[PDB]
Amino acid sequence: MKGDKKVIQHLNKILGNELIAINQYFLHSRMWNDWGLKRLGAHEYHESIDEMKHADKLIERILFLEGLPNLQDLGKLLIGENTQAMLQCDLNLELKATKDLREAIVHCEQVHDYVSRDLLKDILESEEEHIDYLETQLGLIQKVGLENYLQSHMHE
Amino acid sequence: MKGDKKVIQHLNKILGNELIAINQYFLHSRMWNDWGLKRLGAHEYHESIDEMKHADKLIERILFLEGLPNLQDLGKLLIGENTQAMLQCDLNLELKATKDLREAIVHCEQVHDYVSRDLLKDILESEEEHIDYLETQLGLIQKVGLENYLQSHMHE
Amino acid sequence: MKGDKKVIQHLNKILGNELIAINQYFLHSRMWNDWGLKRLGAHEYHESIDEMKHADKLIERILFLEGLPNLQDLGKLLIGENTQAMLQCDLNLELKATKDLREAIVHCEQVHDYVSRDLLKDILESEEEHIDYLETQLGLIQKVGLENYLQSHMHE
Amino acid sequence: KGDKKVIQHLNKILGNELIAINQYFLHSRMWNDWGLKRLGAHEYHESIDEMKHADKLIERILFLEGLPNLQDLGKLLIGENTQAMLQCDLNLELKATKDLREAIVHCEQVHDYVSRDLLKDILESEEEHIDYLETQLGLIQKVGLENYLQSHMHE
Amino acid sequence: KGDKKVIQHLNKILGNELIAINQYFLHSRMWNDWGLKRLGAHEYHESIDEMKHADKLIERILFLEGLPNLQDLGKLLIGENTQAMLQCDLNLELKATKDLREAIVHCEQVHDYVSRDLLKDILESEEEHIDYLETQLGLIQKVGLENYLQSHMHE
Amino acid sequence: MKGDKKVIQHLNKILGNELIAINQYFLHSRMWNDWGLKRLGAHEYHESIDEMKHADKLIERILFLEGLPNLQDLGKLLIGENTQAMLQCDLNLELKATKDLREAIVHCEQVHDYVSRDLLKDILESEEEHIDYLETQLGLIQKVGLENYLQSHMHE
Amino acid sequence: MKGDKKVIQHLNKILGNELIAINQYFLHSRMWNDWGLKRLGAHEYHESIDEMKHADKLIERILFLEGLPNLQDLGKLLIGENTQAMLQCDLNLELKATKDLREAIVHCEQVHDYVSRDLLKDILESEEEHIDYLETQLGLIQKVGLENYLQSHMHE
Ligand code: HEM
Ligand code: HEM
Ligand code: HEM
Ligand SMILES: [K+]
Ligand SMILES: [K+]
Repeated sequence: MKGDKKVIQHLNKILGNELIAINQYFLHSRMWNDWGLKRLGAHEYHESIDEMKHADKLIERILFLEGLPNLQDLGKLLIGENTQAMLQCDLNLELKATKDLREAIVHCEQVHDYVSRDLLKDILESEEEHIDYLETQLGLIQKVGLENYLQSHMHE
Repeated sequence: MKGDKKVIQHLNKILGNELIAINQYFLHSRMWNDWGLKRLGAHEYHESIDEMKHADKLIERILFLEGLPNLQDLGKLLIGENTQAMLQCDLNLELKATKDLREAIVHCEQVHDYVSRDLLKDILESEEEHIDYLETQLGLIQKVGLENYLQSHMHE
Repeated sequence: MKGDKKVIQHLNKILGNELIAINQYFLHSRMWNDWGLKRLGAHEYHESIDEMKHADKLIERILFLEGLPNLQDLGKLLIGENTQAMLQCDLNLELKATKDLREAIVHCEQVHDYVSRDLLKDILESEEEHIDYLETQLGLIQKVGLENYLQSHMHE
Repeated sequence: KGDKKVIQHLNKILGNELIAINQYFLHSRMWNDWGLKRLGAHEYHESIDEMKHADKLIERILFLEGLPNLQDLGKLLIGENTQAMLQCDLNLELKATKDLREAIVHCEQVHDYVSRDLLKDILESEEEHIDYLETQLGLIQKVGLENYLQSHMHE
Repeated sequence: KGDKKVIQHLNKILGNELIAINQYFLHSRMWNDWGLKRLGAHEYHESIDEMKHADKLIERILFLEGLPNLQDLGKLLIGENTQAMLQCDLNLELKATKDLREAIVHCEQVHDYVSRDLLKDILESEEEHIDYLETQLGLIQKVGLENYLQSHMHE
Repeated sequence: MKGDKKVIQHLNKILGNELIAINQYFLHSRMWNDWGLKRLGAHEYHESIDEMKHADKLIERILFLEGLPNLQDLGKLLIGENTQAMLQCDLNLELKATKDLREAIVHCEQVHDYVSRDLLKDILESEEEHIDYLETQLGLIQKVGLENYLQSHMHE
Repeated sequence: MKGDKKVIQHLNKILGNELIAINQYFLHSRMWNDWGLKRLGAHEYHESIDEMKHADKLIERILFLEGLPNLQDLGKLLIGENTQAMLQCDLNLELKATKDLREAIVHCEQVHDYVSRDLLKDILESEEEHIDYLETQLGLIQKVGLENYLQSHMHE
């Protein structure tokens, strides 16, 4: 069902962010595991799985609108050096993702592509919930201190 | 356990191939669904999952060898435009991969990283079964015809 | 709840389109069943049932907004003479349905009937998925050939 | 001891079955290599069924103070494509039923009735396989090869 | 397409397995004929084991675009009696392991690591059988033939 | 089966590193239990059992190759005075056991004792996993603080 | 509880006899397995496990009493060359063990260490059961012949 060219472009833009998130979160998940912070590893792994399912729905929407999914042009992964930096990279990644999501919703509404708008809103509702985790985690590090925070995520 | 720099370099290259395969296999899977060849979409999606598991093991082995897993440098996806071509692309990708894996295995045996070798051997055994599948499909196209082949793949 | 007069007009129009698809899809299903293409007959029956369910929701919203649902006036059924013509008649009916669904959604927005917007967005999601199904059958008729496509739809 | 030429027959059949085992097993795996899994599955079972037949003959040969020969392996008729493989099977299957018919006759002359009834039940299995094989070749004509192969991709 | 001499080893290993399938199946049925059912049953499962090794080798050959050789049946080592039987199986198993070892080195050379792994797992399985055979022979020396045969009358 | 002489000399050397490990890990386990660190005790106990299980497999092999298992010689147990030292002591013992394990594999390969090489790769695999556990624990003391790290291993 | 310097000396002595039995009985078990005497190999395996459990209770007692367990100094494993000698090597080893257990029990009583006496007495009961096994087995070899006796221990 021929889609607007600019809708497919926003869609591929969102898709590209999800592909960054997939590789960033999956590497953070495995770094934390290597370090023995198994609870953070498991939680970051599910974030990456979530971004994958988001990617999948975007790929499907694009193909339906007779666009071409772009899985070739991987942007800049924000790999952090240690736990607090890893969280603060996920968060800045997520703040870029939510901005692009809103701009895409704005266009989808202009061109009346209301079903793609709903797909992006659902993805955005989930990214905001990730921001919440992130914000909450960074504030717990300040309240309980890094040594306690890290101890709490040793075990699952 | 500080491992050979060149072993890490090799593992990071195999990982690089798994990352290509993941995105290529996953796109072909969703293209095949878009076209209603739901049985190819199902097989290809499971070829994609399987390469994601391979990446997971390599990212873990690297991290144990105190290497830095490279998930940033994505190679050329080979995306076909029709079923015979999409299968052929995957078989091309798989052939550069089993080669890179034999090269990687040789070096592991020299520096005596026998555990890294065993993992690469296990991956290579996977990729050789994918090659079996792919060769077999393209042969089925000759033997039964492109139309029957596609027909045999509409329904799961 | 006294609801906007133009909102009710739009909803009745959408209901009118559902009432065509119900009858067009049902006759196509039975036509296909009489020709021995039971798999297409079962699919088209379920498309019909789905339009009935959409009709129910519109009928109920219209009554809540104190309008009068119009089940009296029945548009032109687009009946095909053969399988490929019937698929194309469904597709044409659906493209016009999503035209009107978008126009109706634009209005609900402007007059703040956000809940009526949401029902229509859900219907639109269903209808856009039917368009995907129809375009895919038509594409499969090309890839695998009419005779194979019909053979594939003999048994359930 | 038991009659001598009987043990010579049982050992001719046993040699047939040993040809069949290897031929059907190799065919079966060729079909799987090619992705024709339903033919593979069915040929594998013809292999298994011939192994069972060989088993029962070996047991009877020994009971007759005979010596089972498993060293003298005939010529296998290995086909290069599906229609050839079926015809090779059918050729082998027809020599094997002729040989079986000769053995059975010698059994009835020397009054070895239990060796006969064993050979009959084998010959019943081999006539079943001949029906299967004739049917398959007939279907290739009725539906065309490309279709006949499509119907044996999946199990 | 697989390396020329790899496929020749694989057919070599395959040929030894085909000798083992038959040798073990016949010993098995002689031990049963004699009433040594525990040895019969053990020797049957060694036969079945080699059939699985045969199968995995035919599938690998075909994958490599080679031609599996099931025609050329080598020399079967039969025994007149329990002690020769076990020693024949042991001699075959000793030719078998030498060849496997040779084949593995070629695979390692050309870099066919997957065919190596497969032969390694056959070897592992053949060393196991060698352990069983030496252990059995050991036990005839430790407990005496008449007893070791008593211990393998029943299952 | 008659086996090479310097192969058996190696297995008995690996075996000797296992016999040392059995005793060292069991004592570290029982010490941690007595200090109330029941989680370290439990884990070190299963490390001991694993070494017991490797030893049984090495003995099984030597007797098959008609060597003579050497359970009589027993090198120096490295018994730590504190948790960190006990971890380090295990870690030193493991790195030597892998140094020697590799040397055993090299020779096994060169004389075509391919089954014995497989056993040592497996042992080697299991030892590298213990290194990861050890490296990780020592790292975790840096990250969460020694007080938190011992606290975290009070309870099971 | 600060224990008596000589009680600890006695516990480490018994612990030494148990560390010998472990290794002697284990290797004896595997020897009997290699020769196909599975019943002997199994029963001997359990004797070995039994001693491992005795040794565990000792180390725990030593540590509770604030001594140092001695797992470093291993004595003379008595390895027979055949079934009949293996059984006698075992019998000779238990007889040295039950001497040392009685002297140790005398001393625990002299210093009012009733709990250590009970542990040791429990070990002593067990070793006396092993003696009755061994006495009965050697006597069985007499009444049936080494040939029948070994026949009777081929199968578990
Ligand atoms: C470095 C890249 C990736 C890695 C390491 C990775 C890893 C994984 C793993 C380990 C699993 C679960 C394994 C299992 O099912 O047993 C998984 C599931 C999945 N992956 Fe990936 N993945 C990657 C990239 C992607 C991409 C690019 C996509 C699609 C855009 C994707 C889509 C999915 C989906 C849809 C699932 C199933 C999720 C579910 O429903 O549970 N993955 N991935
Ligand atoms: C003299 C030749 C042979 C004899 C007497 C023989 C006998 C048997 C028997 C009685 C069975 C049990 C089947 C059942 O009752 O379900 C069997 C199974 C089997 N045979 Fe054979 N066989 C022979 C040769 C072969 C060969 C040459 C191959 C392969 C190259 C082979 C492959 C197999 C396989 C894969 C099985 C199934 C094993 C399992 O997974 O259970 N056999 N054989
Ligand atoms: C050459 C020395 C040893 C060998 C070959 C050996 C072997 C074994 C094996 C195979 C098991 C079975 C584990 C399982 O399957 O879960 C076991 C259990 C055990 N071992 Fe050892 N072991 C040795 C030394 C020791 C020592 C020195 C100790 C004590 C300091 C010990 C304490 C134990 C304990 C407590 C168990 C658990 C037994 C049970 O409760 O069932 N082992 N051993
Ligand atoms: K704390
Ligand atoms: K007896």
